[PDB]
Amino acid sequence: SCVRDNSLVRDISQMPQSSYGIEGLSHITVAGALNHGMKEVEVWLQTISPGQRTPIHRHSCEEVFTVLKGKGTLLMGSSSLKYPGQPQEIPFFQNTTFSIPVNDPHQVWNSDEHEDLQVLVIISRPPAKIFLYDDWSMPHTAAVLKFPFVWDEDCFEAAK
Amino acid sequence: SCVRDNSLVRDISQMPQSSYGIEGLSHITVAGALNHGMKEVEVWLQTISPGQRTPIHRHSCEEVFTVLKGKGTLLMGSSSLKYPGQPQEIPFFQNTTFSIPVNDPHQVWNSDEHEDLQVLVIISRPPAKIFLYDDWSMPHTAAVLKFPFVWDEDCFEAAK
Ligand SMILES: *[C@@H]1O[C@H](CO)[C@@H](O[C@@H]2O[C@H](CO)[C@@H](O[C@@H]3O[C@H](CO[C@H]4O[C@H](CO[C@H]5O[C@H](CO)[C@@H](O)[C@H](O)[C@@H]5O)[C@@H](O)[C@H](O[C@H]5O[C@H](CO)[C@@H](O)[C@H](O)[C@@H]5O)[C@@H]4O)[C@@H](O)[C@H](O)[C@@H]3O)[C@H](O)[C@H]2NC(C)=O)[C@H](O)[C@H]1NC(C)=O
Ligand SMILES: *[C@@H]1O[C@H](CO)[C@@H](O[C@@H]2O[C@H](CO)[C@@H](O[C@@H]3O[C@H](CO[C@H]4O[C@H](CO[C@H]5O[C@H](CO)[C@@H](O)[C@H](O)[C@@H]5O)[C@@H](O)[C@H](O[C@H]5O[C@H](CO)[C@@H](O)[C@H](O)[C@@H]5O)[C@@H]4O)[C@@H](O)[C@H](O)[C@@H]3O)[C@H](O)[C@H]2NC(C)=O)[C@H](O)[C@H]1NC(C)=O
Ligand SMILES: [Zn+2]
Ligand SMILES: [Zn+2]
Repeated sequence: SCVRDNSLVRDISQMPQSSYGIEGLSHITVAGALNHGMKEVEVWLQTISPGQRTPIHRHSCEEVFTVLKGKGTLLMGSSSLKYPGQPQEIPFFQNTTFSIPVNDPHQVWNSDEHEDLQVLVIISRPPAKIFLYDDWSMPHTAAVLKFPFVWDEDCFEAAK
Repeated sequence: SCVRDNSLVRDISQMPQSSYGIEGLSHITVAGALNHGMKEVEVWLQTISPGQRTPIHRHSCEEVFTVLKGKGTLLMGSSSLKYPGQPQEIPFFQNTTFSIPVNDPHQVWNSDEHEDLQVLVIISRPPAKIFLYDDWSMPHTAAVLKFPFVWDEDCFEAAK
């Protein structure tokens, strides 16, 4: 169900979390467009289980991650080639931050075997317009837009 | 000092931290316009000591707080009448979030007697253009622009 909250101060621990089908993910939309009426920034809290990954994707917005707990590897592909290509692998750890250049293909992986990875994520121009890649070899022109994204599907249908 | 860095993964524990002369404040720009090249979002990490208050201010941007540690009181006035008016005073605590509507005059007060309040603050349209009120009866047209704000001064001067 779509959970909307017009309240000013909200307890994040009482905002409903779900994997939405992404195995090993736990997502909460802390302050968003469809759930709370944001227009310029939207904030997520996500936990990713040991060894799990976000899909390979891009989005036309800025995106900033702040690592609250755990560690992992950020996989970055090319925006200059016609496809992402074999990715650069950049380790990250607790209390680091990283900004994804607008539109770059990337993937976040909990490469740690021992503990959960928890990140606060912020995007501009919400809600998110995510294009999914099946692999680093897939051309940018073939990536598929999945809008609404899984955590917006309920409110997007509800708004109709 | 102005510490520029566009490095993709950055360690928050090593970034410059200062009160910038604001008693009881501790500030780090985690991801910002002038320091790091952001264009649409900017993230601050701030610690506010017991009993301290931010100035009463407004800024024409969205702004979302997430409370990492501690508790406090949010004071909010209106942007539609000629002055802010007697403010709403809403308690907040660890793991809560609040978003300030565009241009609402507000104040964040660490009303706890003993613990530090630590918040992540996210803003749109950076850097911040903050207008300061001396009290809740000061008319909106009289509020004073302080730009650049103290944590942007050094990098603002260096980017001329
Ligand atoms: C502010 O409040 C925040 C909200 O409460 C809080 O953050 C929450 O903190 C809790 C406590 O640590 C976290 O809970 C932890 O979640 C992780 C990660 O979870 C997900 O992955 C698991 C593990 O998975 C794999 O193996 C299982 C076998 O069990 C398979 O099924 C699976 O396919 C994988 O191979 C998975 O089971 C989870 O799934 C279920 O749960 C989701 C949602 O809960 C449902 O949608 C789903 O259908 C089913 O119920 C899920 O995908 C887990 O690994 C830990 O053991 C523990 O549960 C929350 O994740 C975390 N929330 C977020 C959004 O981060 C903050 O910590 C708090 N902060 C402060 C400052 O106080
Ligand atoms: C990710 O990394 C982050 C960065 O390391 C980290 O966050 C930092 O965490 C540390 C450790 O907990 C915090 O340090 C604590 O800071 C508090 C608050 O400090 C400020 O207030 C004090 C107290 O002020 C009042 O009392 C004094 C008298 O003692 C009076 O003078 C004053 O007027 C008030 O009445 C004040 O002394 C502090 O000032 C000094 O320090 C600043 C630098 O911060 C100088 O600029 C200043 O000139 C002067 O030397 C300051 O105003 C302090 O009370 C604690 O004792 C301790 O120092 C950091 O604040 C915090 N940083 C931020 C930005 O939040 C994260 O926790 C880490 N996260 C993870 C997950 O690991
Ligand atoms: Zn992304
Ligand atoms: Zn503010």
